Amino acid sequence: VTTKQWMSALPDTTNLAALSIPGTHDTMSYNGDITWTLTKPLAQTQTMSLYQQLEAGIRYIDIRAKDNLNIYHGPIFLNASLSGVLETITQFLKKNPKETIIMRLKDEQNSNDSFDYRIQPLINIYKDYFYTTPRTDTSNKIPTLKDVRGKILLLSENHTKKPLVINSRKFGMQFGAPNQVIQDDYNGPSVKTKFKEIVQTAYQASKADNKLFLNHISATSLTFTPRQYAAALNNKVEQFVLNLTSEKVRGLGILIMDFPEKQTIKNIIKNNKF
Repeated sequence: VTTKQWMSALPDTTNLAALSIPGTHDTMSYNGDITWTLTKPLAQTQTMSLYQQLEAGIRYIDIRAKDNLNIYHGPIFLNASLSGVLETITQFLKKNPKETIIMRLKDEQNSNDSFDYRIQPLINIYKDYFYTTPRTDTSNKIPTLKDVRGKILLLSENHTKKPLVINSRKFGMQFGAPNQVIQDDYNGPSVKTKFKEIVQTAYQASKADNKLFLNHISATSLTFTPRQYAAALNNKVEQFVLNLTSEKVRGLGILIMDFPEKQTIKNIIKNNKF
């Protein structure tokens, strides 16, 4: 099947936690302002544009923004706006209505509750593309593909530390909620150690089916750039996934990468049973 519509070929009854999903770390860092070009080797995490990543099979995106509604990487403007991102995601879901996108939306300047209010008018404009549940519901249960067809599963991360609530609807869930298991050891780990943590988290994900596993392949170091880590790790992780597929082991969770290759993305998708 085509990477452009791989999820459409899956059963409506399949739970989101029972899948192996390819994702990108700092999705929008493939372009930026003059500061981005000057610090490029340290700041860059992708080569494909948002739209190219979606067509390549990426179903998990990591979007960082500030209350001015622009996309950032710390003090670095990424030449993109949240409205631009939402229109792109929405156009993709309109063209391929059976796919679902998991989106981490982070407040790049955690210190205010103004971000929460600012993004509301924008999200509300595209509410028909967001998986939503009643405000009076704390079940935080992971949905099946039936409930998220052609929709965005939002994972909010901000100062409030609570899910985005607009009116009487709760848009998605909170990033870091009890139903999620996160491996994000980015602070200069050795390749050997980082690989162990990736493998261990993938192993645990395969055994669980009621939790979302966000497994970060990405990392940074003063002496090692995101590009260098990815060149060492993506292939190792790709071979590991290929082996587990032979062993009939599925549902490895969300594998979040920097500079993923078309090949690697396809092999992670192939881990799911069609």
